[PDB]
Amino acid sequence: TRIKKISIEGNIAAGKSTFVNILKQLSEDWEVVPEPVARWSNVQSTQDEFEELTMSQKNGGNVLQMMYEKPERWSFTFQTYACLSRIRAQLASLNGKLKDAEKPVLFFERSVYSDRYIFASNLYESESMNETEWTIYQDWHDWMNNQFSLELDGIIYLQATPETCLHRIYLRGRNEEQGIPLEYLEKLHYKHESWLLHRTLKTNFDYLQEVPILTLDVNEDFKDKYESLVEKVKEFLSTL
Amino acid sequence: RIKKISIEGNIAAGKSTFVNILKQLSEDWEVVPEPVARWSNVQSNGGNVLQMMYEKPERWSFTFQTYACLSRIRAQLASLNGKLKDAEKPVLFFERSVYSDRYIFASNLYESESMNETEWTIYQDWHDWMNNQFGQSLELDGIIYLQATPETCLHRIYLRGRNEEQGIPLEYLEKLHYKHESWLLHRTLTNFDYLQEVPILTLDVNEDFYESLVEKVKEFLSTL
Ligand SMILES: Nc1ncnc2c1ncn2[C@@H]1O[C@H](COP(=O)(O)OP(=O)(O)O)[C@@H](O)[C@H]1O
Ligand SMILES: Nc1ncnc2c1ncn2[C@@H]1O[C@H](COP(=O)(O)OP(=O)(O)O)[C@@H](O)[C@H]1O
Ligand SMILES: Nc1ccn([C@H]2C[C@H](O)[C@@H](CO)O2)c(=O)n1
Ligand SMILES: Nc1ccn([C@H]2C[C@H](O)[C@@H](CO)O2)c(=O)n1
Repeated sequence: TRIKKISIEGNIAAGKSTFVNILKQLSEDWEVVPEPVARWSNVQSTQDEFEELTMSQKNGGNVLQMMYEKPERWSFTFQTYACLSRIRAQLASLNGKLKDAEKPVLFFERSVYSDRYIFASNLYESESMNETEWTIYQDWHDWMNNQFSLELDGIIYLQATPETCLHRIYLRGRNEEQGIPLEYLEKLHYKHESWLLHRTLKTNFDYLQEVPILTLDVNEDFKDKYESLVEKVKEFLSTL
Repeated sequence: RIKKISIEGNIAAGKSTFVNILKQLSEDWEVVPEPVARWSNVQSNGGNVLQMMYEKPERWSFTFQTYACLSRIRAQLASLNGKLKDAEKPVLFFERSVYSDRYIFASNLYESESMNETEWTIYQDWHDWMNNQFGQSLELDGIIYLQATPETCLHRIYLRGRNEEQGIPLEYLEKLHYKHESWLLHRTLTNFDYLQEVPILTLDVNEDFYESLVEKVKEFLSTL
């Protein structure tokens, strides 16, 4: 497509949703694909066209919480569903949004690359996924990718300390995340740094080595840096 | 333009045997085996996820079922992509389909509580999506149902000698048989509404191996 695809990346509660959903109003050609975290805390599949007329769409289980409560049991299930639901959402907005925009930009809250190379990879490294699960996951992810359009034109990395992220998890108050310890955020932090700052992390996706990356420090209170962040963003986009 | 035909039936009914015979009747006829080897040796020597599922179905059934279907979709798409399409009347025989994966096997595991509600819902959502994207391409023109009794199937499991399967009880095979009968014989069993229209040839394969069965296929296909 003519739509530029830009992923917003960063640790848990770095402020990606906040930033990008405020950022996107600056232009009517700018849209966001949220991460489907609602679909994870309330697991639902489609109703039959007649049954939905008389039966409600009930609340399902919370696979996000199942993963946090027992990662060695539920990591693989969670990570597969996370990626699937993301791909669904990103593909539909690609094929559906920003038609007849002049300079259309679609910002993705996280990417299939961070699902694999940050979150899933970290679970494998922590023995929360075994060899078989990790092989199946990567096999499936490779296949999904070679099938599917989503190639990124750029990455905006929102960098915050593990401590900042831990505080913001508390501020946000998602119930399933309230037992996350500092060490877990630290491990995710180092993965992001390797991928997006030091660029030493190797992926199956050659183009990524070349994709332009904008790194923005988001540790400060929202007002204190937003103007410079916005100006850095428009400057970056002008380069793509 | 490739006609797509799925061969269905219970564990060790004789589907791989039958389709491998069929294949030889024409250069225009190809087969997509169930990727069983890929499940026995997980790779991109790996784990045996078929074995893990049979040994600990409450732990591994969702993982197994997801990979089973993923690997089938992959193999089936691959075969349409190259294997014939320069043939007079090309036919592709699938050893099982995404519909048996979901509505027979995964469904039976949910029923027996080897998957919980969350796993079953994730599985169905994944399958719905994965199909809306492809499926149209993998849509069946006909089904051949190989019907054999659960006892015949249990005997043939023993004859074939797959280690992971040797402990399967008759009762599990009875459950699978009832789902197949419901789907393909009684037609009481899906949210793929085109399937209600797909012709089904039922073949009784309970007897030791068959001439006539193969001819019945050659002619059933001329009606598609
Ligand atoms: N710069 C900031 N200053 C103060 N709070 C922030 C800032 N960025 C995000 N927040 C807050 O931190 C929490 C997590 O932000 P959120 O956008 O939900 O993170 P993410 O989408 O990266 O997980 C929210 O409660 C939000 O109000
Ligand atoms: N009609 C038959 N008579 C005797 N043995 C059969 C017959 N059909 C299959 N077999 C044997 O039974 C076993 C199961 O057959 P196979 O084709 O592997 O089953 P499937 O592909 O349905 O699981 C094999 O060892 C095969 O040689
Ligand atoms: N592949 C992903 C994506 C997200 N998350 C988690 C981190 C947050 O708790 C929540 C939403 O980003 O889901 C995860 O564990 N794995
Ligand atoms: N969706 C599927 C497909 C196949 N099988 C099993 C039954 C046999 O034991 C083996 C190969 O057919 O895999 C399964 O449990 N579920």
